[PDB]
Amino acid sequence: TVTYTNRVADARLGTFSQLLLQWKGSIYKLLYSEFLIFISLYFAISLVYRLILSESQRLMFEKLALYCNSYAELIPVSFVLGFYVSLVVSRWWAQYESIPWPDRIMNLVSCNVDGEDEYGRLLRRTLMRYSNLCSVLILRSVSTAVYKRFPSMEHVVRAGLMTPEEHKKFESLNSPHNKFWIPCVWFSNLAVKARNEGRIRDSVLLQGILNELNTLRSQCGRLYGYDWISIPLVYTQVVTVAVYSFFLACLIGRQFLDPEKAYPGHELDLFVPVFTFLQFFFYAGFLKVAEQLINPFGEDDDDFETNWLIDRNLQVSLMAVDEMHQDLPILEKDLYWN
Amino acid sequence: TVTYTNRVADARLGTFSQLLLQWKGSIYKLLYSEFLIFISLYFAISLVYRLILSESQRLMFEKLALYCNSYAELIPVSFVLGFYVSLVVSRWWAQYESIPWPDRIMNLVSCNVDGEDEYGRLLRRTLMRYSNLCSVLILRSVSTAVYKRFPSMEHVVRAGLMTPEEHKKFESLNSPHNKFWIPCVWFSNLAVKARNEGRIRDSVLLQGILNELNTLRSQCGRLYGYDWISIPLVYTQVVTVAVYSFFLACLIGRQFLDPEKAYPGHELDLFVPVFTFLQFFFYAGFLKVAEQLINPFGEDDDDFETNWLIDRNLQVSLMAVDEMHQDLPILEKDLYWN
Amino acid sequence: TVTYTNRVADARLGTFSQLLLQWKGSIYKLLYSEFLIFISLYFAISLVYRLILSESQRLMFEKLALYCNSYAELIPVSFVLGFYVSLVVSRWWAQYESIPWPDRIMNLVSCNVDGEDEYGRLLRRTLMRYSNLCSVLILRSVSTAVYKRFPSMEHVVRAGLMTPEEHKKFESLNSPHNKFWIPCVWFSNLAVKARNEGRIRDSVLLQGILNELNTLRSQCGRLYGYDWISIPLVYTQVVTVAVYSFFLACLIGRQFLDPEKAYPGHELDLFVPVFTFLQFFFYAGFLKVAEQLINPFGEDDDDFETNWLIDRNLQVSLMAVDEMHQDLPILEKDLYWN
Amino acid sequence: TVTYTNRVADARLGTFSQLLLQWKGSIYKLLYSEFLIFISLYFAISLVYRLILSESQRLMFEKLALYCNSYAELIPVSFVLGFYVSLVVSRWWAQYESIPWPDRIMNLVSCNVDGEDEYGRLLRRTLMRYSNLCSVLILRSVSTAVYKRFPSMEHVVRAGLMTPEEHKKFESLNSPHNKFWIPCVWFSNLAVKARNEGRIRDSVLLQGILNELNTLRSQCGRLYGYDWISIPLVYTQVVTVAVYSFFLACLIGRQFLDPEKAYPGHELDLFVPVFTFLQFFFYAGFLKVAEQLINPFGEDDDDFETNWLIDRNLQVSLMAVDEMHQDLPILEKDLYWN
Amino acid sequence: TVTYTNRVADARLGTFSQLLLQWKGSIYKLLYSEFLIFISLYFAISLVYRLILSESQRLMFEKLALYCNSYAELIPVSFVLGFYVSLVVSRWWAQYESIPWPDRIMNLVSCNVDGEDEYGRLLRRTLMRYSNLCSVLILRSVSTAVYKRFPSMEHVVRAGLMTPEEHKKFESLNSPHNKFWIPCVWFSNLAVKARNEGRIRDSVLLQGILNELNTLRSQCGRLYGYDWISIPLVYTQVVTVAVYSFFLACLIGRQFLDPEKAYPGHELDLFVPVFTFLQFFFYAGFLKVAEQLINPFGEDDDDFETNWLIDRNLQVSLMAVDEMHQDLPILEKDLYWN
Ligand SMILES: [Ca+2]
Ligand SMILES: [Ca+2]
Ligand SMILES: [Ca+2]
Ligand SMILES: [Ca+2]
Ligand SMILES: [Ca+2]
Repeated sequence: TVTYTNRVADARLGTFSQLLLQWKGSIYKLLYSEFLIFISLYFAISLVYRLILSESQRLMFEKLALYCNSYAELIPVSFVLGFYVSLVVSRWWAQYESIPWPDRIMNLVSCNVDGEDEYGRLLRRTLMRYSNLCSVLILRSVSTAVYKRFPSMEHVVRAGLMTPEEHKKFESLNSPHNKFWIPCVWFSNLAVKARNEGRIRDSVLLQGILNELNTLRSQCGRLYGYDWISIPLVYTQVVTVAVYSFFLACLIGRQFLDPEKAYPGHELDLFVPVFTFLQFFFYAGFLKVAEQLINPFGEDDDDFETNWLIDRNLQVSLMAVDEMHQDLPILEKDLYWN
Repeated sequence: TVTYTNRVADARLGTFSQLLLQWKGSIYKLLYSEFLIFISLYFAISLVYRLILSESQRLMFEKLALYCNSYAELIPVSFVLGFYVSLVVSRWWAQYESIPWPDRIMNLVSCNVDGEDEYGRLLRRTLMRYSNLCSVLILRSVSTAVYKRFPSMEHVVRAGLMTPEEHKKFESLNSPHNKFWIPCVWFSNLAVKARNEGRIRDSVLLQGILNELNTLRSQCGRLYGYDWISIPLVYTQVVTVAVYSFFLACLIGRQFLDPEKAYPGHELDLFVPVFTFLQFFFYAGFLKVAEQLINPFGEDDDDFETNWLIDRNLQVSLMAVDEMHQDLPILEKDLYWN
Repeated sequence: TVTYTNRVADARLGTFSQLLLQWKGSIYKLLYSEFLIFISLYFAISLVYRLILSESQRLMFEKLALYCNSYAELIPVSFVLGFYVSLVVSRWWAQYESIPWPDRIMNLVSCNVDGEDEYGRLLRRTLMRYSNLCSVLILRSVSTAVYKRFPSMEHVVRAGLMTPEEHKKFESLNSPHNKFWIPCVWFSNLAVKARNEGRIRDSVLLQGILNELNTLRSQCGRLYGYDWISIPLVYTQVVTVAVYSFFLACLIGRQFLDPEKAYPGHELDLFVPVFTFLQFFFYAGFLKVAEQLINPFGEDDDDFETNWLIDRNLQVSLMAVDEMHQDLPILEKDLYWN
Repeated sequence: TVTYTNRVADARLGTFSQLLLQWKGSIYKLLYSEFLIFISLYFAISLVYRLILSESQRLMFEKLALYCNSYAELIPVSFVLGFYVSLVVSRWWAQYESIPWPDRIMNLVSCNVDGEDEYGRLLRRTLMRYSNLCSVLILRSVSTAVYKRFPSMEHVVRAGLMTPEEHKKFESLNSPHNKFWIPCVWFSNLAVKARNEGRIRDSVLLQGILNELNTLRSQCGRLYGYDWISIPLVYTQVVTVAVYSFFLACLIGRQFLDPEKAYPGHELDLFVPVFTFLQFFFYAGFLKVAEQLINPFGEDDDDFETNWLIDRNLQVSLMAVDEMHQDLPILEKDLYWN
Repeated sequence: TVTYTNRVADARLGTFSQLLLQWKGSIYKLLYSEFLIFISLYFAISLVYRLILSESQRLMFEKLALYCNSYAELIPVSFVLGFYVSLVVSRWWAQYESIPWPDRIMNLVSCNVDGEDEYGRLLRRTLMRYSNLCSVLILRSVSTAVYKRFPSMEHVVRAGLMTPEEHKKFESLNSPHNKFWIPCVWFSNLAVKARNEGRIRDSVLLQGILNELNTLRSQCGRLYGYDWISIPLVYTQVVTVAVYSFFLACLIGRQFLDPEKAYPGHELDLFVPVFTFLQFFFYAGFLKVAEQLINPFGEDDDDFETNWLIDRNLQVSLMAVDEMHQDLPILEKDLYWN
């Protein structure tokens, strides 16, 4: 993502005017190919009308340019595109909230799984590695940025997310479906094995760990839902005809006609339609935003930084359950005491 | 469903343009019958006006075509259809989230119901088979795709979802209503029977299993609500008059009139109304999407794959509580240790 | 309600066209009285203009018909009605979800309240009868269909929902307010009395029963909120002026004027305004839907079937805690065993 | 509030027509002062134009009346007011749901805090009086109807909500902020003192009481949020200019001009603009609803009855924990037994 | 924020009219710089047209002023700005609800962590200081008003939020990411250390404290999400072109043209466009509100008072766990006893 929240904290004059000079994650990078096609297709039809057509054939073009100008308003562009951008944005923030974070499990494994010896130290690191693995295996199913980092399961073993003894157990489990649910079952069987050896004290503390596992399992199930149940293809096909047929009609209808013929409306020749090129900037602008946010786990400039977030969650989890288990600072009287 | 999320991860040029060449789950398959009726009804009236009507009778058609062109805008098509598509889409994603998943019960039965012998192995499989049966019995009430797979309760016994001793107990329970709540009561009575025999250790662990049963019972109750409390029939009848009466008026009003009579607006004859056939493509396009998504448990190309999801949930549940009970991989020091 | 979900599972041709031939719960039953008043008021003014007014007085009517046609568009009908139908529909589904269901309490009372003797059998039936009574007493406050079934509290005793010893205790409790909260306090005092006699085993199992009581108490509190805090009367009065003053102006403005006077727009006489009668069908159509759904607990054809649902909840509750307490089917090896 | 839900249960003919004859809580009471100013300002300008201006000065008024009629449509009244009424209504129902109800705490204190002697009777009444006091102290901060009933804290002691020994402890606690959180801390310290004396049996039953305290603490925190974080003043100032500048332009632009001058549009003189006075009825109608619902805790006719609800919650709470502690009706076989 | 909720409790006449005379947090302070640029750019073009252009060059300006007046309506200002203000407002209230409050942890630490001696007094103050520190460290990442108060971590030690022994432990923990999660791990390790020393009685009471820690950890994670995942920059760049290009066209198109040339529409010269300056007041008015609310943690007049709220939460937390631990008022019979 491109974060600019620190720049728009106040509102003085050029609050948004300094943001339209930025290239990365901008409207100017998204529309740059579709704009130059629309400019070149416009100026081709303009130069053919002004140089190539004969006098008996220019008048045939003038009748089509007035027909296509009057009846292109029958294409309900704002109705069709306005409904579609509401679907993409409603699903956009709902998929950020479905990204699992280890920090609620991390608080409970760091304190309730006892032991400063090398076995309880191994037992807390394996729990938080199973919680991170249950999240990597769903992100490499829903994100093309995570999948290009981990193309095969051998790449997951090389990153330290999975030991080689766990890869043999992960392949011997024969299932034709997606196996992202495997480490979330290894977690709950290891947390019960930890209790039966005396590492977790009570069953109220065990069930509190198992409740945060199922919360993270529900987070992974939502990411599986938004990847599998797409926006309906019948909606995507309607909105790409509504935008493209509207500006296909604007290549004919928005031509500057001959002022000597004195048509109503076409009384001035300027050679560049500024208000048509602006109207392409907004109608095809919102279509290109919807193309970007329909899958926010790709490799756009403003998609979600999921390769970053895997690196954060692995380092923070194994820091809080290993280096921060009973390492507390000394209890001290603060500034306000009596 | 037709999933295309992997194809629209980035936004380069033809992000949505490559999706309008696909036939399965498309707008071209839905509108194919209504479009050819509207084309043929249009060209019939056009050829009757141009070949059959006399000169004193064409002028009567010209007056009706101008009346029906001016006052067909009194039909509030975008207001009526825009409200209706908001209802169908708001209920659409809310019914996907009501589909029950076994995976939260599956995590707790796989670890808390003890025993590696043949009785505790039988006890965990029967719990997860009652959770899957409490979901099949509501899906064959709300889905016509599941009902055509399981037309009678004898088909459920042949699929292994119900033993023949449970079908006798399911028929002896005399109730005139829907019996989808029966296996969710058998679950809670078997989980308490499991605790009283020592298989479940504490009552905190029993109540954690019973809380995930009632969460899955609330999921089945939402699917019962959306099937029984439909979108009101008075809304469905208004929107199918608003779309059909609008394009019934466009069979007369959008005719190409005689250019020799020099009417305002009808100065060009093209024999094919491109902007009327496009306007049918969007207004009757959104009506056909709403016809598809009003019951997303049918047999459309973009309805929910519920026969697939029953086969997934049965195989994954009986895998995690039978083959994955205490089968953990060996605890190993990972890549980051010291 | 009128359920048609089984008929619109697929979308072939006449998916919604077969639904506009149905009378029960239709737009044709709601608008039948307001339409015939609007037709008869229109044709009265039309026949008075064509037969009764003199030539010097018809020209006074022609000036008012052109004034009322041009400036009736100042009435913001779609803005006022479009906001109001959003309020009625947003509250409509939120009141279905507030209807309490016994099935989460029913799962926990059927398993955790022990005893096969006649006292534990009496103790489970009294708990589930207090949960159903705490729901009947709020439905007969919010529904006129339940109130006409149970006009007095003596009718509740005759239906078996309340024993005569409980009616004496229900009247001796002196409170000037609504007493729907009485059986939800009798539930929690009987569940603690059940634990202190050894019928409920632990306090974790007691608190799980008491948590589902307070969830059902929160359901009854939402039904009390939507009945008491109505849609504001100032909104209901504005929308019934916006629809009725608009079509009061259409009785004058949509008259067919004299074609011999050659007014702009009134060049054709057809004696029946098809696009005005259609415009009454949608603007007064959505007003009549909002009149139906503003209280979905009445006796309309598409209001909620609450007398049915009380009969379901009483039979299902006393079936699962009496006939299904420890009556489990025999544990059997299923089809997939080895 | 003005409740009319019992009157609109069905939809026959005059479902909403009988509601426009009611004065209390109506649009006719809200707009009565702004309407008579707008009528009198209109008829003053009309009588000055028809009686006072000279013939060379009436023509200057005719040019301004045509300028102000054409360009008053540049004021986006429906866009500005339609966004603002969505904010007021979205916050309106969310503040009713934030009003705390004692009935979930009331169910648990009435059963789990043991003792029929005068000390356990005193202990249950003090808990439910602290829960009601933690709600009165936030309602007299957010409601002007509760504050005029309890202007000082001495008025709270006179109503029985606070004993005089608790007022000394409430003043000795020195805090410069709002002290609505004080009785919610006294509750949790008294519930633990009740457990340490043996009145509450287990810690699972103690934590269930403390969880419903924090739910009621979260309800009071939401009422503190909506009172402190208002709708932004920049929104309130824009919408009161958009409505008032629009009808300031309608005092000039909607005048009936001279028919002898034959302006386009002003061909009929009627002396009363019915469609301008109706347009004031809806645009300034929705502004006056938003003025009423922006603080629903005031003293309007359709604000929330919070003085009523305090009197209900105090009587119902002290009834269920004192007169209904172990007072159960006799267990009896119901109508359906064998 | 600017609170005016106490002033709009009722709705009499000048309910909103008395609020448009206020300067702080007003539309007049936000638009004051952009308005004077738009006025001065308008009157410069007006005085150049009336004094500097020649007669053959004024007619060239008249043709551009009619072109830019007719086709500036192609810029979809209400569609582009209306979608953007819905995003800013939807995120606005969702970030107020993400601000963490200590009061649910404060209720449970004040009662369940035993001890009146100087060690249990030190133990409760350190828990509530870790909960407040876990909130300050995320607010100084998301707010520029908190960051200017605490620029470095040495400023946090000087305010009493962190003892100097905790700053050494906070720096020795080597992490390249944001460290707001550190005190929320110190909390859970100190609450378990408190239980193992006998200060917290049971594990049900420990897990209740740890559940409110993870609720406050989820609040801090939402504030991290809204700061990091901004509104997409491609949306911010489109709306600042849609507003600025529209009123760049209104500097030419809304000029008062020559009345002697008798153009359609430009028949009156008034030298001040009142309805253009009003149209700038609303379209650029809503843009400046969106500039203010896109980061509500800055230093605007109507941003969130977060430096105030830190001072409240620190004083209230250390008051309820130190001065209010077992300091209860005397149990007294209230006004309603027999
Ligand atoms: Ca993307
Ligand atoms: Ca379907
Ligand atoms: Ca009704
Ligand atoms: Ca008010
Ligand atoms: Ca700001």
